[PDB]
Amino acid sequence: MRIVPFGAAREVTGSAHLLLAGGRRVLLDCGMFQGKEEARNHAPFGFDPKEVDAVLLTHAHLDHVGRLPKLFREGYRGPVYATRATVLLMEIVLEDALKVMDEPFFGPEDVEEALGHLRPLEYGEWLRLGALSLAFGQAGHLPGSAFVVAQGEGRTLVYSGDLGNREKDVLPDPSLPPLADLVLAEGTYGDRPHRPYRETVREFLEILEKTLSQGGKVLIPTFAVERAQEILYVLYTHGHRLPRAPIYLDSPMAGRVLSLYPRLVRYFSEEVQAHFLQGKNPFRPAGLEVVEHTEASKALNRAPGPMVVLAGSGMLAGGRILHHLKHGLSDPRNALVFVGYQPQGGLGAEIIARPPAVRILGEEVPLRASVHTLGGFSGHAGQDELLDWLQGEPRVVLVHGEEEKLLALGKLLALRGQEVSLARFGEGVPV
Ligand SMILES: [Zn+2]
Ligand SMILES: [Zn+2]
Repeated sequence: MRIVPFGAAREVTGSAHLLLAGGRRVLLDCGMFQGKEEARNHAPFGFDPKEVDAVLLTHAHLDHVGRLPKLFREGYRGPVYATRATVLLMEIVLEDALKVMDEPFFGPEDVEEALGHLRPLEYGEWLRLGALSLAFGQAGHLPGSAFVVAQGEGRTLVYSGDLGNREKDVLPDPSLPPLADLVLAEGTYGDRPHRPYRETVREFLEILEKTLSQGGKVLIPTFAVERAQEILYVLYTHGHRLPRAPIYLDSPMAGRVLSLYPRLVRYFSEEVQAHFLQGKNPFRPAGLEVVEHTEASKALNRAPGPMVVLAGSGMLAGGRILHHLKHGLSDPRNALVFVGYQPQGGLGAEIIARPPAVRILGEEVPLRASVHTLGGFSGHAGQDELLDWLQGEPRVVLVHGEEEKLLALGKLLALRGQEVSLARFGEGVPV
């Protein structure tokens, strides 16, 4: 048995790993490269799509499913297994990617082909392919997210997919993995733990109370698949102590994802499921408003507070959020709250450095609004959580993280007596 990394090697996007065992070839994830690596989506996979026997998707994020249409475009016509939640979320994710994408590397017929081959596989259900047995484990990273357990030829491999941050409340705690001969694992935050969730939420509420009370606007850059909804969950469960104010989910996609949530109740934490059992949707705080078009979105730029505004892009690469910032950062009564990681060198990092001004949409904008970075809202396991999840596993191969961060985690693993390496693109690892 062997596993070949075809993405996320010393980087966080492009996840796709080819499992070769028992005359079978199983692709684990098929994600697109994003940001600076975007162009790579137009390059070859590095393997023959037509020779793949099956595909398993750990979750619906674009960096895990974004190249699937390309796989079918290149001839693949086999099944694609994923939890029902992932299957449903995927359709929204792929259709959106198809419409907003700059230089397309796949067309509508490819998306249609990909969606038509999806087959539901839930946690603990075993897939039998040749002499290979595969099953999903609870990853607690997104509704329907999982890690993969593959057993065959007397060997056991575990692919972590992305692991969640157990301190949070919306998703179930990730399950521990079985003892394995090899574990292919993400190390996104291999260098450090996150700030505790509880205190992060208290701080979040204090920022909203002060800002809304003084008539200002709380601006929140956010991604649309689960982070935006988690903030809505916090607002629903704790809004009672906040001043009355409209909450604008200024993201059609986040709106579409939210409408799907009631159908995905069984995929959330027990706490969330208990709320739904009481009859009310915990993801819809009072005053919620989903903003569908540009006209109303722009209007928010000049409308006075108090108001809470959630918008993408989550890492400020573009989107409605940029217009909100352009018009909101110069007012000291406003507050900018980051609830998701901002990579070095991006606009977010630039703002976090707190310079006197920042250039947005071709204009120098004075930075007067307060700025807060709440890393405790991270949806990835922190270094401490990563170490706990990997405890007792003899061999680990790291992927999905910046080299320096994987190295930091790897150092600790080796010191703990666990064999560890940083996966190299296209280089097979024996299990
Ligand atoms: Zn990922
Ligand atoms: Zn993810």
